[PDB]
Amino acid sequence: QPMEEEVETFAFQAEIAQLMSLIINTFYSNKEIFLRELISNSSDALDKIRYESLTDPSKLDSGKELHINLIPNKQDRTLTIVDTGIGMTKADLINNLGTIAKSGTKAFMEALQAGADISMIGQFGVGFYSAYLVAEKVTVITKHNDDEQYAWESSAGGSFTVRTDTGEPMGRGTKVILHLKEDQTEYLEERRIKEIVKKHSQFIGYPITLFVE
Ligand SMILES: Oc1cc(O)c(-c2noc3ccc(NCCN4CCOCC4)cc23)cc1Cl
Repeated sequence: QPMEEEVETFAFQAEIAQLMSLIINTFYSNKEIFLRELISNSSDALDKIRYESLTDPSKLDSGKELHINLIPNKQDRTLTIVDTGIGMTKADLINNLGTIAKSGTKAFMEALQAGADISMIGQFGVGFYSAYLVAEKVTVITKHNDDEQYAWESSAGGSFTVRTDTGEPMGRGTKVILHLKEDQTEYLEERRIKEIVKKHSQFIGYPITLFVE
């Protein structure tokens, strides 16, 4: 006592910050697509660890099952999406969630200006930010082989934090925790989640399981 935790704060690239502002404040009526985008990202992460394991089977020693889990929680108002994909290193987190999306978010924002639909966000490689359609804050917990477990967090205030996660180890993969907006709690309902998964992610090549109490 006490334990000491160092936290690093980073600014988003200007265009990523602009897109996050647009997304978190839009009145877009087809917000359910956020789940499709996150599940698609998880599928890609699972494809990556599968690819590595083609050459080195020991890459799955940290977790043999390749799947996606959905966990709603009405008591803390969160929807969690967990995958056992490749996971991210600290640099992956800092770069892929705060800097590398600048180009894509710019191309997407120009597309929106030209009449494109928000549902096309995934084609620009920045679908992760669609989480802010329904969430006021997002927490990302990730674990990559040969690296420590990290926690990323942002409330779309122009910055994000990264720190070493002291919580329960994940083995390998990524956990996206959506802290839902007060008027978006419908996404915590078992029936609504099933409907959205069937409608937009039925053909995902990894098992998607919905955990309920
Ligand atoms: O929602 C997520 C779920 C994930 O598994 C990962 C993830 N785990 O390991 C990963 C390793 C690399 C990357 N790349 C970030 C850029 N995106 C573009 C769209 O396809 C997915 C990758 C993501 C993840 C990231 C997010 Cl944002």
